[PDB]
Amino acid sequence: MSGPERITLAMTGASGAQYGLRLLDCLVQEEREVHFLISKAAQLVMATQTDVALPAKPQAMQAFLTEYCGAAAGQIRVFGQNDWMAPPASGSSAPNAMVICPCSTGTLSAVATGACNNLIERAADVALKERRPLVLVPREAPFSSIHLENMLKLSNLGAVILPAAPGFYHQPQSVEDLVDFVVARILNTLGIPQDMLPRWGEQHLVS
Amino acid sequence: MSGPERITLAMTGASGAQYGLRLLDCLVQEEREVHFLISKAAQLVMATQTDVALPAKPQAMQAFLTEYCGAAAGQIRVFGQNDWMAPPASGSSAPNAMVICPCSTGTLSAVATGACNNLIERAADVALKERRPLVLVPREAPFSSIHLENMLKLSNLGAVILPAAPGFYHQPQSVEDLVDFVVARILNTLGIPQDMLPRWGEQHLVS
Amino acid sequence: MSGPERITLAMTGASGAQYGLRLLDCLVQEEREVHFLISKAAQLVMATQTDVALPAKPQAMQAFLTEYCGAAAGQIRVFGQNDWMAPPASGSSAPNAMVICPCSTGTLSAVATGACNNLIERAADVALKERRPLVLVPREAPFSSIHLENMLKLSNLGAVILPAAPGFYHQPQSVEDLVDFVVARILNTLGIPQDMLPRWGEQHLVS
Amino acid sequence: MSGPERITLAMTGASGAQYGLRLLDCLVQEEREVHFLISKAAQLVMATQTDVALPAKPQAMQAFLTEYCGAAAGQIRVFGQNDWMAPPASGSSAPNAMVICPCSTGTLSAVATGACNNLIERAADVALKERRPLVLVPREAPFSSIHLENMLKLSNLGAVILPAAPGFYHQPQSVEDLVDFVVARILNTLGIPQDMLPRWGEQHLVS
Amino acid sequence: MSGPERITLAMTGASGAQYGLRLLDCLVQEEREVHFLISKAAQLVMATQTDVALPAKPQAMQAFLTEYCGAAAGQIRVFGQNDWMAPPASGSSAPNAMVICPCSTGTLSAVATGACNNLIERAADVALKERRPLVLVPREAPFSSIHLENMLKLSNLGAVILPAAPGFYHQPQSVEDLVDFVVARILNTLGIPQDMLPRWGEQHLVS
Amino acid sequence: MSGPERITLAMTGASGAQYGLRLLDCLVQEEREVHFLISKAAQLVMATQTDVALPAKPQAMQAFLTEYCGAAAGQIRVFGQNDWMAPPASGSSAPNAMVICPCSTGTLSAVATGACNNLIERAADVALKERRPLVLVPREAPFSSIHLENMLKLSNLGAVILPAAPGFYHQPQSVEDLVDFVVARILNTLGIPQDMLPRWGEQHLVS
Amino acid sequence: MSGPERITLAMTGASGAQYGLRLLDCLVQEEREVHFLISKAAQLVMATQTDVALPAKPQAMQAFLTEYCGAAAGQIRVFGQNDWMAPPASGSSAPNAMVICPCSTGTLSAVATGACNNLIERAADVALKERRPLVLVPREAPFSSIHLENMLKLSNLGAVILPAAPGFYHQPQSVEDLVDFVVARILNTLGIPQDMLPRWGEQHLVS
Amino acid sequence: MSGPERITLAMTGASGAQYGLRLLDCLVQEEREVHFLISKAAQLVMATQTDVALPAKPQAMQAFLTEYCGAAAGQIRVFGQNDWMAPPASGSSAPNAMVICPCSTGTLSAVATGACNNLIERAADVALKERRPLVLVPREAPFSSIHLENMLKLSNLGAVILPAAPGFYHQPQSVEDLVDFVVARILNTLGIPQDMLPRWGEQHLVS
Ligand SMILES: CC(C)=CCN1c2cc(C)c(C)cc2N(C[C@H](O)[C@H](O)[C@H](O)COP(=O)(O)O)c2[nH]c(=O)[nH]c(=O)c21
Ligand SMILES: CC(C)=CCN1c2cc(C)c(C)cc2N(C[C@H](O)[C@H](O)[C@H](O)COP(=O)(O)O)c2[nH]c(=O)[nH]c(=O)c21
Ligand SMILES: CC(C)=CCN1c2cc(C)c(C)cc2N(C[C@H](O)[C@H](O)[C@H](O)COP(=O)(O)O)c2[nH]c(=O)[nH]c(=O)c21
Ligand SMILES: CC(C)=CCN1c2cc(C)c(C)cc2N(C[C@H](O)[C@H](O)[C@H](O)COP(=O)(O)O)c2[nH]c(=O)[nH]c(=O)c21
Ligand SMILES: CC(C)=CCN1c2cc(C)c(C)cc2N(C[C@H](O)[C@H](O)[C@H](O)COP(=O)(O)O)c2[nH]c(=O)[nH]c(=O)c21
Ligand SMILES: CC(C)=CCN1c2cc(C)c(C)cc2N(C[C@H](O)[C@H](O)[C@H](O)COP(=O)(O)O)c2[nH]c(=O)[nH]c(=O)c21
Ligand SMILES: CC(C)=CCN1c2cc(C)c(C)cc2N(C[C@H](O)[C@H](O)[C@H](O)COP(=O)(O)O)c2[nH]c(=O)[nH]c(=O)c21
Ligand SMILES: CC(C)=CCN1c2cc(C)c(C)cc2N(C[C@H](O)[C@H](O)[C@H](O)COP(=O)(O)O)c2[nH]c(=O)[nH]c(=O)c21
Ligand SMILES: [K+]
Ligand SMILES: [K+]
Ligand SMILES: [K+]
Ligand SMILES: [K+]
Ligand SMILES: [K+]
Ligand SMILES: [K+]
Ligand SMILES: [K+]
Ligand SMILES: [K+]
Repeated sequence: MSGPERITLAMTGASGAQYGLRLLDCLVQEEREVHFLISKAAQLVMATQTDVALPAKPQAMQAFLTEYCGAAAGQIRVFGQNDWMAPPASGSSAPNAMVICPCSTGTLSAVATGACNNLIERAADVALKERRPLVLVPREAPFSSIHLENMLKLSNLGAVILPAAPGFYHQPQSVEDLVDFVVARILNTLGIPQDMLPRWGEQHLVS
Repeated sequence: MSGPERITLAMTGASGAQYGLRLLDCLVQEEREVHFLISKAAQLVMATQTDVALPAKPQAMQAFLTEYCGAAAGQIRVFGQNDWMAPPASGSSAPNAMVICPCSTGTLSAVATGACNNLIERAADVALKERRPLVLVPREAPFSSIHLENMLKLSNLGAVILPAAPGFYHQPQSVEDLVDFVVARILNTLGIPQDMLPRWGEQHLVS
Repeated sequence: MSGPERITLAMTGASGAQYGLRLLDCLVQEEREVHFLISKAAQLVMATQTDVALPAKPQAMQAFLTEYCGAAAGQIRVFGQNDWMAPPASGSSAPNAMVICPCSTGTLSAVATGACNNLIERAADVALKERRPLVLVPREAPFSSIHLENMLKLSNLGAVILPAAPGFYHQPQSVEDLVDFVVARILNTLGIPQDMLPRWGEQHLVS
Repeated sequence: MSGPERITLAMTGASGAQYGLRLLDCLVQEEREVHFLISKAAQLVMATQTDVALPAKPQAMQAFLTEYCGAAAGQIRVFGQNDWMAPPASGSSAPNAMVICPCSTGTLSAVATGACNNLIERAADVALKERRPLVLVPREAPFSSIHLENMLKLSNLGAVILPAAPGFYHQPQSVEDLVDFVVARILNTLGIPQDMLPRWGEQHLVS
Repeated sequence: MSGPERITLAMTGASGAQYGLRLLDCLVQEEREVHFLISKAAQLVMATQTDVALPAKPQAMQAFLTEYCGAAAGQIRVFGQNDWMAPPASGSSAPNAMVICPCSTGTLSAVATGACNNLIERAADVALKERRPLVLVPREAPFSSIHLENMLKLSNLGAVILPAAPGFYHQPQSVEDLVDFVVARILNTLGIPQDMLPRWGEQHLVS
Repeated sequence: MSGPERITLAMTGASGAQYGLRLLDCLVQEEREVHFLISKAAQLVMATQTDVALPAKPQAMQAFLTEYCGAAAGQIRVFGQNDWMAPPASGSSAPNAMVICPCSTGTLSAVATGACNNLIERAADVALKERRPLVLVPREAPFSSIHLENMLKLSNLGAVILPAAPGFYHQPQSVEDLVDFVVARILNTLGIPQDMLPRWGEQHLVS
Repeated sequence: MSGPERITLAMTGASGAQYGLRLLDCLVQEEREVHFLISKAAQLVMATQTDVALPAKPQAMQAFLTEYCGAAAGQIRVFGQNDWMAPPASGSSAPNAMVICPCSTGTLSAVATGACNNLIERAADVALKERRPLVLVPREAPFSSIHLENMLKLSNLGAVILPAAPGFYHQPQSVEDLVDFVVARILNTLGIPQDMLPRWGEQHLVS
Repeated sequence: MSGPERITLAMTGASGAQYGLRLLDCLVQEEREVHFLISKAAQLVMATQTDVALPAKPQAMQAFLTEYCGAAAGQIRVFGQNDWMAPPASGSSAPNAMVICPCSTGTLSAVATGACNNLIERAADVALKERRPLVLVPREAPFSSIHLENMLKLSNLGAVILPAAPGFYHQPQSVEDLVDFVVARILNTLGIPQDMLPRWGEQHLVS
């Protein structure tokens, strides 16, 4: 299989829960193991901007998402915000790629500064120290210079800053086509197969 | 009237022509005067990703857009890429706000470095030196550190970096609702009235 | 009216609650709408260093302050520390000026880094990204280089760093005259009329 | 009226007294109130490079300039170099815009470093801390890296660096036409009406 | 005795002469030797904002202050602004701590840049090169980025930036209680005993 | 002969063609060899702001300028914008000094960044790498921080930033006297004799 | 003749007047023209640390030094601290090399920041902008980081920082031999012949 | 006793061996314990520029210096350049102050970069990490920007950069008086009593 076997998928409190849920579903379809984390503010976002009724507590959540995505048993793990027992808290864990989708400006700040307030922030601190893939998907506008400085510091280290800024080059017709464009770019960054967005110019031999 | 009387609207070669066209229409409806500029690459984008058949030459373009938006006569000016006779080339021009929507990574580079290759880039060079409003709407993903450094330099000067990264908090149902979200944010940045996106929490008195 | 119609007034845990309360009263007298936020540590400060018995919960607080200042109904809103439903959480809100008076070194840190831990910090993150007025009133001594770096970053962006450092040039006779000096400077920064501190030299024509 | 009601006009010891005198006259014609300051070295410049015999002491100066410009009584104030009683010494003064025209390299240095040696330098220190308009008009060549660093620091804060570098695009025929070009640019920066330099391209609708 | 035997106390032209005079009195009561310097602008401040009629010339000043504080003979020295014969001009002097209370923004600038215009500025230049204690007590608001950069540079070297920003945690009832709070903090920084401000929490054993 | 035997004189699209033409004439009178380059935008400037009808193509241009200045045969070479065969394209060329007079903000940008878009920009890239004299004569106002950063980078390398900012100390009576002042400063920078501007103070022995 | 024909020699208030006087004598013996400037504090140094009774006023000074060095008539000019009529005030002056020997930390500060307080500081500002030789001879110990930063900025521009730090490699036997070592190094920096310090290793062919 | 009980005195290959030998003698007279290190190049300097015939090997050296200074038995230790067994190699050693007198530009480089090539360089690396006093006495002229950057980095950390730049304010009559001035400044930096240089102004009470 190309790309990582295990992804840590963290959802934080930016207005684009759609992207995290779509990504989780694609990752499940590509038979990857997902370690799923969600912040308190992301729960509010999902409750108010989606028609997904996500249970509050990690075990009920894990059962709900497993059902929602058609996952295999144990394919989606769910860890709470202070569960230091969980793999992402230590670099001695098995190698994961980590994606924060969507990434609030507060989580972006914490990763840039090393705050490690909760398991999402510590998981990203660990990704960085271990040189493991770390992809952040901010959704904010405008971006202030505070935001941009935090993104630049992290980009210069090797994190991938992938804004929820979908393109219009594959004839999008729906909200879902725009969500899929961003998800397709994430999966391309991770090295995981996807067929939602064609390979640009793959047919073009000359001119 | 609140906000600027004249907007310089430049469209460059990023994959989000939809946003520039929607903005142009809203600006026309709010009875503003638009000085409209478009790059060669933006013409290709519009030809391949929209169903707008925009004429090539400035006078035919001006007539086409005037018809497309229901504008008044002389309300939309069109200037070509080397028309140094046009108002945006000099700071002795009447005060405009400038928006580059969408803003390619190449145009973002040129504005950050002061390249002044064409009238769009010189117009933004002039906005900056005159302390006039300058809003850039990039659409790219990932953003590299090259992109982020150019955005940060310009943000620190006072330009507004407003990524085409629409939010999901007003129940979007279509591609057009996502385009309108970004346009609404642009108009809010400019200080121009809009009714596509409500004022968050305007009704909420306590809790 | 000169100056802003709505002020977001945040009180945080520095030893100068007197200044926030006096400002709130002046803003009420100038018929402005105040969106009032207070941190947990600021509640402790007010309980221990003032003779104001402020209720804990936002609705009781709102009623208490309305009475304390002689405000009109709905003139003072109160929002809790995780009330993301409130206007200051989103840049799509109506335009406010924001003042953090007093501004603890922890809140100053969070604004400088973009931490967005609570509604005060996110409100200031939003002020910055929207280019809306942001005034911070620190009260600490010494200022360490950590403090000074955070103040400088924010000043360079455009925030106003206004230390609770009153002057002695208008013959102060009481603690209240010193509190009013600082409040008068805040209101001058905001562009709001005040008659506590004369205009220096307004009578002086020559020498 | 558009633009500021009161301008602090400081003249310092660069070789372009012509520009300060012309500006003072235009400001008087536009019915603004001018708080006029001049350095010791600027007095030497004016005595040696102009045919204006300016009296030395502030009251005689004030009478002379009032006559020279046809000003109204009290329209031009004159303050000496250590007159800390004067409005520009304190940010509690009424809001002025400040222009240093011409701005010597020594005054540029002092403003950049915060030296506050005299009332001109303190007035600019106050403009900066209050976020009031500050325009510097250097006249030097070459500009060394010392000069350029001081200009850049101040530009990045928000001061306007407007070199006495007139353009040739409005058919200048005399020394006075070149002086007026620079003055027209200053007044445009301040937002004050002027009819010496047309609005570039105002007639041009297309091409 | 704890703390330094000799303090160089410089008063400069910020609006807080009260703090310098109170400090001088406390230092006298703690039987320290004070080398007292005052700027021209500080003399104006003291004449206009206090009821202390300080003589102009150093010997008459020295006699006046000796009387004002109840000092012993030779306990207070006074040196003029160009008295390079005085101890603070050379690092070969006996070890002093230096406090600039209050510290104008101009003196802060000069110390940060090394200007050495007068004996106060050279005395602080010498403190720094000798690694002797240097405490600056600014009183200004807002602080601009010029001010903040100068404070940060000096803080990073090891100077103590102690703003005249008194706290409200010891139940202040008068102007004098606020002045004493700042003075108490200065003396704590210097390591000199004081009983105006208790040791916070000294009684608190647990919770 | 003092100063360089060959000057590369590049004219770019800033509003001060007068200075480049006057310099070219003085260089011809001092029997130097000039390698003359002009940009497309500079041709527009010269056509609209002067009464010089300069032919478009390099050979006709060369004949025209030779006649205009009274030059000797082969004394003025003209090279087109993509003529990489010309000496300034390679550092293996004979040693020239280079002057860009006037220097647009776009050419200033390109030299600062190393863009090498055309022969002028590559010629300056080569001057820098070879440590050959490079003088830039910008004419713009205001100078933005973009402009100032590009000027500072180049000044710090060793380029001379000489703004078209003439002085008034030699009693100028006409537009030509102001043009000559700037040209005289250029020639002084190059080390080439000139008698338009006296040596300041050459007669003054004491006081 | 090798090296410059005219030297501007400025003496400022550091404890090494011996070096400036010795240099002045050597420059006179090498038949150079010296434009001699001295600060107020340097006069105090020379009065207290040497047996040279230097007259106060420029004309009497000029006569005294001419006699002291055996100079030719007009070979030494003397200019006062505000004599802007003198050649060093303008870059349009004839080309000089400038040496500040000794260079106080205050003069070093002023040159680094561009303060231009007096003719010495402006003369060095002009040397820098004209790319003329500028040699500073500090005498201080320790050097603080303020001193070192100012020296580094100026060194990076191209000034020569030549500390009064004589070496012991030519068998010094007296105070004068140490003074001559430093003077010999200055003259070597300037390119002026000297026979006080041999050329190291000039005889050594191998090993 | 005031000041440190043990000094690590390192001599490196700059031309001022006189200062290290004089310091060693003064330290011996003040009954301190000296851990003495010398580089290979410093041995050459001492052999060629002094009349001290220092033995090559550490034990013979130790006996020679003990005799030369009249030291007590065990008062001077000598350690070779690779003697990692010696106290200065480890921060677990007893607390020393370290002086590198004279400090070559190569040793200054190594300390600034952390090279730790030999025991002198490691000893200074250890002083820094332990926050123990570190004084460097360079003797070079000019100082290049390489030298100045290394000095500034180390000064900013807390090392004392004390150039062998003696002053002339105590009437020096011989080479030895200049050597003693520098040594006196070193001892003052260390806090060790000395009577070679009086306390400046200690007698001066007023003026
Ligand atoms: C407010 C409105 C209507 C839009 C903003 N949107 C958002 C929606 C909702 C419905 C909530 C609730 C919160 C936001 N925020 C703010 C954000 O969650 C917080 O700053 C928060 O402290 C983040 O903590 P975490 O990093 O998730 O631990 C937030 N943050 C952000 O970076 N991007 C967003 O789109 C939005
Ligand atoms: C390629 C494809 C399929 C997607 C990228 N998209 C884009 C679409 C199309 C259909 C074209 C043609 C070009 C782009 N580009 C590249 C871009 O236009 C260029 O770098 C170009 O030189 C820009 O010049 P201007 O600044 O407009 O003068 C570009 N640039 C960018 O910043 N964002 C984009 O979305 C896209
Ligand atoms: C301790 C004493 C006696 C004085 C300090 N004073 C203060 C008084 C009291 C009585 C309390 C309780 C707390 C402080 N603090 C510390 C401060 O509140 C905290 O660091 C805190 O986490 C701030 O969080 P917020 O930003 O308000 O969310 C604090 N912070 C600060 O910046 N300035 C202060 O004056 C004081
Ligand atoms: C010398 C000659 C012939 C030309 C330079 N010109 C000038 C002319 C005259 C005729 C005088 C007298 C002085 C100058 N200066 C220098 C300048 O005034 C000073 O450095 C001075 O200390 C400035 O203090 P201020 O900032 O005014 O308080 C100066 N400074 C500057 O920045 N630009 C100039 O054009 C000139
Ligand atoms: C103006 C008014 C009403 C308030 C400002 N206040 C002040 C009061 C008075 C009554 C005087 C006269 C001067 C000030 N200043 C300005 C200041 O003294 C100067 O910039 C000055 O050149 C300082 O030089 P020194 O550093 O003392 O040598 C000054 N500077 C500053 O840093 N803080 C202040 O509070 C005030
Ligand atoms: C617009 C008007 C009325 C005034 C500005 N003036 C100017 C006049 C004219 C009449 C033209 C046509 C162009 C300018 N420009 C802009 C400039 O030429 C361009 O940015 C351009 O791309 C430069 O490319 P080059 O570096 O020459 O290759 C330009 N650029 C600049 O740096 N300074 C100027 O004075 C002016
Ligand atoms: C104090 C004593 C005993 C030694 C210090 N020495 C010196 C001696 C004398 C006998 C005087 C009087 C002054 C000094 N100074 C200080 C210095 O002159 C000043 O800071 C001053 O303002 C300099 O202004 P200028 O740059 O000359 O315009 C000064 N400055 C400096 O950089 N190096 C020195 O050696 C000394
Ligand atoms: C050459 C001559 C005649 C004068 C220079 N003087 C010196 C004298 C002698 C007589 C010798 C032999 C060497 C120097 N040096 C160079 C220096 O010792 C070296 O760069 C060397 O590698 C230093 O290594 P260490 O740091 O001691 O381990 C050196 N280095 C330096 O920083 N200052 C000096 O004064 C001198
Ligand atoms: K959480
Ligand atoms: K184009
Ligand atoms: K809280
Ligand atoms: K003055
Ligand atoms: K003074
Ligand atoms: K071209
Ligand atoms: K002087
Ligand atoms: K060695």
